[PDB]
Amino acid sequence: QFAKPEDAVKYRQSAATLMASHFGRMTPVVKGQAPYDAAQIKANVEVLKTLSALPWAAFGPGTEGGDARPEIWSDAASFKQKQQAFQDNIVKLSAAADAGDLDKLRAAFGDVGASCKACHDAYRKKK
Amino acid sequence: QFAKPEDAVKYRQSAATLMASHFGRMTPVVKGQAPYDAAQIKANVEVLKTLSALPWAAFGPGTEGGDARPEIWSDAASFKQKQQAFQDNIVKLSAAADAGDLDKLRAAFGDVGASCKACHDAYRKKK
Ligand code: HEC
Ligand code: HEC
Repeated sequence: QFAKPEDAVKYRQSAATLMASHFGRMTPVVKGQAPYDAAQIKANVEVLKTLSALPWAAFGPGTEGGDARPEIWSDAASFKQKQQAFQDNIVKLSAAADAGDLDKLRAAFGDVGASCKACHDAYRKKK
Repeated sequence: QFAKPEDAVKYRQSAATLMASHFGRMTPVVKGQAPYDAAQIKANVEVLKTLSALPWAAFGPGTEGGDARPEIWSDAASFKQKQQAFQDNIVKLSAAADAGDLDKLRAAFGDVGASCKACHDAYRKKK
């Protein structure tokens, strides 16, 4: 869907921006600094689930740019493993949210964050 | 969910970027220049539906910035009417996609595009 590689870069960066907001806005809730409303979090995690499927199709070969490290394309299987494992972690977060289980939510939230970081550490250029 | 107004601006611009990609990527399909696969379009419109609900909460009072025109906040009811009417147009597009009806899809797609433009004309600053 991208006329030029720059369009893929802009897309995946915007998807990431939205993921960071929908993930990060739950930090106060999982810390107990903001109240836990199960329906609110269920709905937010459903947005995050949709968003968290979106970046990967925007790393389609030849879309080097931005802060993607080159290793994404040359090790396609390993990058796919990491995005699939991340989306798996999002499924666990969805299950916790859908159950209204705050303890499971906290644990799942931590695992998701670790998965974001693990991918960035391997595949995102430093600043 | 925004620490500063700049964060709301970045969010709503990124949401718009994704909406433009998910809407605009169907142009060749509605023109017949690309093939029509009903399942593909159904899934894409479901992404667009999720995305098209997201910008509005990121124009929460005092978030002047970016290319929002000031009129968004001082005429809250009129801006709300336009976003709700736009989301209505997205419901029509969803119905067409879910029905697998290409003629209804074309018509709905045009109405959605007109709704995007009508809001920009009133509420987005020129370049
Ligand atoms: C690999 C499987 C990733 C996972 C899992 C997550 N992210 Fe990511 N992210 C990844 C890459 C390769 C890039 C660089 C994209 C580019 O072309 O520049 C990013 C980028 C981000 C950013 C920065 C976006 C920008 O402003 O330019 C953010 C804020 C970000 N990613 C957030 C994020 C979160 C919150 C994640 C888990 C919920 C997450 N990413 C997972 C690769 C991967
Ligand atoms: C009002 C109810 C709007 C509707 C409906 C749509 N858009 Fe919009 N859009 C709106 C505003 C006020 C702004 C400016 C945001 C800011 O703070 O700068 C925008 C912006 C865009 C952009 C530019 C994003 C950027 O790169 O900075 C795009 C590409 C965009 N909008 C696309 C878009 C599409 C495709 C829409 C219908 C499917 C649509 N917008 C509707 C307000 C409104």
